[PDB]
Amino acid sequence: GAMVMRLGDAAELCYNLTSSYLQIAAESDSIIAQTQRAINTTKSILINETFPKWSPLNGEISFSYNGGKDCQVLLLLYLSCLWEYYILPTVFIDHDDTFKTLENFIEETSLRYSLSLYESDRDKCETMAEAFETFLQVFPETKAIVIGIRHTDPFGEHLKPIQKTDANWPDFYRLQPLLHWNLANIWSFLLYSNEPICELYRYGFTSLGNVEETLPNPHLRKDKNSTPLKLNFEWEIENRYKHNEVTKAEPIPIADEDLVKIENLHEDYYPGWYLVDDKLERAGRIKKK
Ligand SMILES: Nc1ncnc2c1ncn2[C@@H]1O[C@H](COP(=O)(O)OP(=O)(O)OP(=O)(O)O)[C@@H](O)[C@H]1O
Repeated sequence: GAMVMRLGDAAELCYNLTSSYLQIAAESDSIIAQTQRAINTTKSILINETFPKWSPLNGEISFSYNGGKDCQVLLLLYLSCLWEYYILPTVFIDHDDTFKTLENFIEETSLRYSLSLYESDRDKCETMAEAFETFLQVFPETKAIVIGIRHTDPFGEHLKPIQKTDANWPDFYRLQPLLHWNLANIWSFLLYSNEPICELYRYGFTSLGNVEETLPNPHLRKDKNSTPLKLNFEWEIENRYKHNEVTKAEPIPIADEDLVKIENLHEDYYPGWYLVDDKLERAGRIKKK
């Protein structure tokens, strides 16, 4: 059971769930309404500003993919806009310290969505720019790369939806259609989509840095003596997009090695979607000097 979809079927599903999200009846001051607005801006950027300039079909555009929450939301919206526009080269820079659950997830979703995955060499000591230069050598026709970074992410401040790479990178246009999204919008859309998400989030992770530094978020630690946290995504979860027989998905449990690490904490956490404050998204970290 590999939950595999042909690319066209994956695109059509994504178009349907995104359209379905947009049809949710919500109050103007709600998280869902804000998310619908964010989706519209993202669609406009892709359909109106991106696709007419760079062809998503011939290899001009590659999709920067690392299996995280930003990546998956952008992938679902990108697939939606491909279907909308018409009716998948992907690049992951691998590291020696990536969570096994994330590695697994990247592989599983590459299968699920019929992606064409390129991975850099996790055993080569190199910068991201250097890894992308090698990637350019392999795919010299690449003009643009889709990146799901948000303004609230580190180094997210001075970015624009369409922006050339820095001087030390290979020469491409960065396509950054998710900049205006906030953490709450990411969770709301993801939970509603009923698509598989990296299961580390379910255990209290709000970011996925690396195996040595990242911990479940201390703000999400369960304690009899803390005010219990409220869930802002009850509707989305309870009314999540119902899939047909072709498109059915199931979560994939976390890697054995990661469950052992979580169990070793002897502490339980609310899932990551109990966090909606962007300022605390990377709070789950080992104390370093
Ligand atoms: N190692 C990588 N390989 C390919 N793309 C990457 C990589 N790291 C970041 N990116 C790109 O930058 C965007 C930001 O992802 P990042 O993982 O930095 O943010 P996030 O999803 O908010 O955090 P997390 O994954 O820790 O929960 C991603 O959507 C992806 O497009």
